[PDB]
Amino acid sequence: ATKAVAVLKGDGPVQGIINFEQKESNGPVKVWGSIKGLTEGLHGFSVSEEEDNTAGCTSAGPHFNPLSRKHGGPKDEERHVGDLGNVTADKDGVADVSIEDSVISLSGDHAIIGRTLVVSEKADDLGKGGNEESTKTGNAGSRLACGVIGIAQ
Ligand code: NA
Ligand code: NA
Ligand SMILES: [Zn+2]
Ligand SMILES: [Zn+2]
Ligand SMILES: [Zn+2]
Ligand SMILES: [Zn+2]
Repeated sequence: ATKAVAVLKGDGPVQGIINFEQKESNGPVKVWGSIKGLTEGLHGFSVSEEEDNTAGCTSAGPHFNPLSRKHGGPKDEERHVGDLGNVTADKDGVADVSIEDSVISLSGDHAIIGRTLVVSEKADDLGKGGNEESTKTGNAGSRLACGVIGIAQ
């Protein structure tokens, strides 16, 4: 199996450690971990295309979209590879991530390793909003924390 870790950091209090695992090179990817420092409620969770400046949040933003699709929720047929929906933070600001995804991969031509994991200020509207921007980013507001998806050491 192949594994990765992203350490999420930003300018504010949001931080977390997110794990990835994929048993077969074309198998589902499991994603898990906790993010703290969030406001209670839904927060957009995505893989950005950025693979150069993956440290800050400044250069991230455009979702990883190697197949030139429109933005959607993770279970939509039409979605970016980087569209991982929302995570939910509880009352004391902790969101637990538990995702199984069929579109991301840690191997091959479009591997998410090296790309930037991002947690955002607001809910991802899953591409169901009333403007073109919904179909690009889901209108999830500012990026609160991000980090490179690195191969596990
Ligand atoms: Na960072
Ligand atoms: Na964009
Ligand atoms: Zn490049
Ligand atoms: Zn770049
Ligand atoms: Zn390609
Ligand atoms: Zn997207």
